[PDB]
Amino acid sequence: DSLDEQRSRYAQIKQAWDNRQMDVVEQMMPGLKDYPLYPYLEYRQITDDLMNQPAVTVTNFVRANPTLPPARTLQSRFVNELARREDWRGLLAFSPEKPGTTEAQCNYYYAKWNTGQSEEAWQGAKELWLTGKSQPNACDKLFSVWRASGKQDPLAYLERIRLAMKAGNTGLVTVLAGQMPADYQTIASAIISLANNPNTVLTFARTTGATDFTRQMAAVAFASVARQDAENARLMIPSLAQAQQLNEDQIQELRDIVAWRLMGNDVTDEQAKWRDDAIMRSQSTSLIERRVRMALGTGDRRGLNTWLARLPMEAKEKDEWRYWQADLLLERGREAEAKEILHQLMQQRGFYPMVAAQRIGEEYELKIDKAPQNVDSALTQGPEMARVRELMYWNLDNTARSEWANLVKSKSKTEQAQLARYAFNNQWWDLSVQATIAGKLWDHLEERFPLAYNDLFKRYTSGKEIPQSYAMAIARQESAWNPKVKSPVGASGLMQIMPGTATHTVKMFSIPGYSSPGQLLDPETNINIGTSYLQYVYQQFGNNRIFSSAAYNAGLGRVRTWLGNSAGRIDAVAFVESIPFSETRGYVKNVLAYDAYYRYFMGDKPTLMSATEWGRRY
Ligand SMILES: CC(=O)N[C@H]1[C@H](O[C@H]2C[C@@H](C(=O)NCCS(=O)(=O)O)[NH2+][C@@H]2CO)O[C@H](CO)[C@@H](OS(=O)(=O)O)[C@@H]1O
Repeated sequence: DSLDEQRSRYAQIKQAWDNRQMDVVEQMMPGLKDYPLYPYLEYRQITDDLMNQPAVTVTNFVRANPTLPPARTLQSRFVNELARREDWRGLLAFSPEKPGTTEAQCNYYYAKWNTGQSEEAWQGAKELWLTGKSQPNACDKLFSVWRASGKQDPLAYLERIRLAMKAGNTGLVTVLAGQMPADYQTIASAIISLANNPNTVLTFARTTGATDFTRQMAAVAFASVARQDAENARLMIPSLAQAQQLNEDQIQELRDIVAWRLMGNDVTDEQAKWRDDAIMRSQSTSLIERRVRMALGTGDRRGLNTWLARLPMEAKEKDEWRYWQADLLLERGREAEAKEILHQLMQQRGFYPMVAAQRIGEEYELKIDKAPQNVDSALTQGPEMARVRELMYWNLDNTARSEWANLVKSKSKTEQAQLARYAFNNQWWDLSVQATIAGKLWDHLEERFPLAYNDLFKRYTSGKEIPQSYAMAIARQESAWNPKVKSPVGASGLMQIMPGTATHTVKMFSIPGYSSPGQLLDPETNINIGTSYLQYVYQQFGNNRIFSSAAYNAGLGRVRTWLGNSAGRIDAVAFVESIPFSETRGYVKNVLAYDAYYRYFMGDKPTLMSATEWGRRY
C-alpha cells in the first residue's frame, strides 16, 4: 500500500458515502486506517448517527484526537445531545469542565443545577445573562430556574435591559420589560414604549425618576432620534438635560450624538456653527477626526489647520495626521520642518510611507526580511502537517485553514517564519499569508504577497486595460488568497464577487456557462467574472485606480456621490483620506500599496500613484 493508493480509496469512499452506499463504506474504511485524514471519516461516521451514539465512543474519539479541529466541535455538540437526552449525570461526566460553545455552556450549567451544584449554576447563569445579545434557546431553562430560585439580583436584570438597548436589541428589551422584577414594575410600560418608538424619549425622561439607568436608556433612545431627525434632537437637548438633571459631561455627549449627524454639505449655516461649537468642546478623538476629514474633502486649508491642532497628542502620532501636519507646514514655507516629518514616515511600511516618498520626490525603499534557508523536520515532519498536506491536495482550503491555525499558533517567530516559507514553497498560497499574519511577520514580503494564480491573471487580463498587478492586488486584499472564502454578507471567492454582481457582470459582458453562485469558488471562474467587473469599474472612472478600487468595494454610485462633494477642489491623497466610509478608506489604502509590492516582484518600478492619478484634481 502507499499514500497514492490511499488517495484513490479516499476519493472513492467519499463518493459511495455521499450516494449512501453504506455496504461499500463499511468494506472500505479499515483499509484507510493509515491515511492522514482517517479521523475525518471516523468523525463523519459518529456524527452520522449521533442521536444513538454512546458517550464511550465519543469520549474515545476525542481522547485519541486532541490536535484535530472537529474533535472539539464534537465535545460541544455531544454535550447538547446528552442535554436532549436529559442525561444530566452523563453530560458532566463527558464534559466535566465548561464547553467552548454558548449553547453548550447553557446546558452544562443547567446540568449542574439538576445534579445539586446550584451556586455553580448561578455563577454560570449570571455570566451568560450580562449581555444584550440574544442567547441560545438552551439558555432559557437556566435563566428560569435561576430567577425562580430568588438568587437573581434585580440589578443584574435592569443591566441586561441597559445592555440590550445599547446593542439595538429592542426585542430582548420588550420581553425583558414584559415580565419584570416587581421592585421596578412602575417603569415597565415606559421602557417598552421607548424601545418600540424612541421619539417618546422626552416623556420617558419627564415621567420616570432620573437614575443612571433611566439616563442611559434615554441617551440610547436620543441617539436614535438624532438619526431620524438631527434638528429634532438638537432642539430637544435643553429639555432632556432639565428633566434628568444632567451633568455637563452628560450634556456634552448629547451634543456629540447630534454633531455626528450634521457633518454633510446640506446643513444650515445655523447648524454648522452649532455643530462646530459642540465639536470644539468635545473630548472625542473620533468626532474631531471626522471633522478633520470634512476639512480635507472640501479643500478647506484653514479648517484643516484649526481642526488638526485640536487632535489629542496621541492622535497626532498617527501616520495620516503626521502627513497632513507636514502638508500644512510645506504651504507655510517651513520646508525643513516638514521634510523631516516626510523622511521619518518614509522609514515605515505602507500607504503614507509611500505617499511621502512620492511627495518629496525620493525613491521609497522596500524592507524585505529574508525567510530562513532551513525549514527543519519537527514542524515539517508531524502528524498535523500530513493532514494539512492532504487537505490542500483535495482543495479543502477552509479545513486546511483550521488545521494550520493550531499548527502555527504556539511556535517562535523563527518557526512561524520557517512554516511560512514551507507553505510558500509548496504553493499553498493562502497558508503562506496566514502564517505571516499569525506570526506578525510584516516585512517578510514574499510570503505575504505571493504571486498566486499567475498564468490565470495573465490570461484573464491580457485583453483588458487593467494591469495584472492591480488585479492580484484586489484578490490579495479581498481573500488573502483563499479560493473558498465566503464573506458574512454573501461575497464569494478569490475576488469576493457578490452573487448579484456576478449575475449582472456575466450579462453585460456576455460570459458563457455560469449557472450558479457556487461556481464563484472555482479559481478560474472567479478570476474571469472578477477581472470583468474590475475592467468595467476601471474604464467608467477613466482608468483611475483610486476610483475603481473604492467602486469595486462600495459601488460605482457611492463613489460618484463622493466625487460630487469634493468637486475638483482637492488632491488624490486628500480624496482617499476623506472617504466617509472606514472600510472603503482602509481598502483603497491597502490595494494601492499592495499593487506597489506586486509590481516590485514583477520587476517594474514600485511607485504608489501614476502621474495622471497624482496630477488630477478630485
Ligand atoms: C465585486 C462585487 O461584487 N462588488 C460589490 C460590493 O461588494 C463588496 C461587499 C464587501 C463585503 O462583503 N464586505 C464585508 C461585509 S461584512 O463586514 O463582513 O459584513 N466586499 C465586496 C467586494 O469587495 O458591494 C457593493 C455594495 O452594493 C456593490 O456595489 S453595487 O452593486 O453597485 O451597489 C458591488 O457591486
